[PDB]
Amino acid sequence: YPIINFTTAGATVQSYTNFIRAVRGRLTTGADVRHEIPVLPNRVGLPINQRFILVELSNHAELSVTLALDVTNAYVVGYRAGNSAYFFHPDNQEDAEAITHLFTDVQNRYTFAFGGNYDRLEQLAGNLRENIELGNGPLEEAISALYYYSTGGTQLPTLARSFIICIQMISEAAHFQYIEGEMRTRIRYNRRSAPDPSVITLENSWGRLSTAIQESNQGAFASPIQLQRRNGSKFSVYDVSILIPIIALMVYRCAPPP
Amino acid sequence: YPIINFTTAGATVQSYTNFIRAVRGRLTTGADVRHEIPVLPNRVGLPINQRFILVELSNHAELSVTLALDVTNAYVVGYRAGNSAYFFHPDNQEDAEAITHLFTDVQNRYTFAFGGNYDRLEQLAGNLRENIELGNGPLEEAISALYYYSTGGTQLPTLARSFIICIQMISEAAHFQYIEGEMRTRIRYNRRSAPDPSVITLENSWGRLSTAIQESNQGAFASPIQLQRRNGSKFSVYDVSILIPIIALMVYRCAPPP
Ligand SMILES: Nc1ncnc2c1ncn2[C@@H]1O[C@H](COP(=O)(O)O)[C@@H](O)[C@H]1O
Ligand SMILES: Nc1ncnc2c1ncn2[C@@H]1O[C@H](COP(=O)(O)O)[C@@H](O)[C@H]1O
Repeated sequence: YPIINFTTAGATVQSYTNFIRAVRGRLTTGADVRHEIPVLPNRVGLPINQRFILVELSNHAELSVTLALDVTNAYVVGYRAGNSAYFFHPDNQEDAEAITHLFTDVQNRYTFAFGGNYDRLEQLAGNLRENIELGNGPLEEAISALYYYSTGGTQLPTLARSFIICIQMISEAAHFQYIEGEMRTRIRYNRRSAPDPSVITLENSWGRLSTAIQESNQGAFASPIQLQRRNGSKFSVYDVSILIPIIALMVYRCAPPP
Repeated sequence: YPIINFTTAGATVQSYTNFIRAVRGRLTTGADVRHEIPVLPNRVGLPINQRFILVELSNHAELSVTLALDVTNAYVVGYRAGNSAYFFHPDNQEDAEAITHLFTDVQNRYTFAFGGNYDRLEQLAGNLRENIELGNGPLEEAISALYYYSTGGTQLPTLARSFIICIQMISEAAHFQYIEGEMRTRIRYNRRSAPDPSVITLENSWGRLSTAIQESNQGAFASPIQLQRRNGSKFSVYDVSILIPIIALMVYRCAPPP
């Protein structure tokens, strides 16, 4: 499958930016763009051979892990750390069968009982996104936790917390130029801070925003979506135009109108 | 005032296109653009010295006339043909006073009792836009009619009909890239044909389209505007996005939101 490499060791805003441009470039075919926003491939009819891309992450401690991203939604589906592969609970037969094509060469393959969505992951992590730190240092740490899961070195709460950081720093930054900007600021000043309300509200409404845009009357939404600003003030979106510098990829919801 | 020259003698699609790009360039300051469409200057606070531009038209018969265009709406306000100037009925004191600054050097100045809007002009012309021919040949003819008005050569129905052709080939083509395209086709094939429904419906709703766009919720219209296709099928516009390749200039209706 395509593999993209990124190391947290000595990451700068440009090597991180290059990494996220490369992931978006693998996720998209260029075939489907609606109101200037690329739509991800539709899962019905996609061949297994084009279903996943892999992301190989390395850290300052010279440890690596490879995450498998699903190309229809850019979400992390499972991962490899040396001799073992772990996959989240497939929530349908089609996906149960698809993940058998990943990391076939690994000896021990495990499937967790829990899925990879945020709520399960926050329950298991014993903590919410609002309290978990994101930045180059948290991702550095996450690479190690994930890698030492193999050998009893990581307990399930640190595993879940490391999954939340990976998914927001890779999958969500690819879904949104806005969240990628948020991560670049953290790297520029080498800060680590929990996500503010605008980040979490964007992440929660990615699927609904994709549908509202694709079902729109020429860009006009039938019902408005309320998002939040950094300080928590709510605001309504009525049109795709203001989301164009904010969302970078949409999940396929319907075919483009005539 | 700025003056732009155009001759119907040997007009091609590029000399006509150059002429309409020059008129739009004089009408607009570049200061106010909303959803990629330029807004014309607001009449409250505009100095008289920047209120009009002049368009000097010549034809194959080596006759000229100069029309005065109002810069707040690109409409024809009056005209000069040699020793005489004629102005439409000013419909307010502010405009009565403004037109005194035009063609001051002419000996005979007249103000018609009728205004220049389409209905009055169709009544006087004894004919509707749907039946009047537009093209390089009708504009050629209009230049002569307008010029011979001075000397009893043109009767008021031909005067009104010549005003309808000038206003659609200059003011409306500047208001709309669409109507300018319509006129370029006529010149390319040297055809003359009356305007179809999409043209007349655009002309009739220029003012309402300007307000709907400037009062929009981020591009989304509160109420849709029904326009017509060439064959007369009605269709609704819900968003400014589809009007962007169609309208080139908007009349000022309100100040741009924060
Ligand atoms: N495999 C996954 N990895 C990370 N986040 C996910 C995954 N699947 C879903 N999500 C996100 O978690 C939340 C709930 O997911 P879901 O239960 O499929 O709607 C939504 O914000 C999803 O975008
Ligand atoms: N001076 C003018 N010359 C040509 N058309 C005009 C002029 N003033 C208004 N119109 C158009 O004629 C119609 C009626 O004008 P009004 O009576 O001002 O709304 C509308 O389509 C206007 O855009």
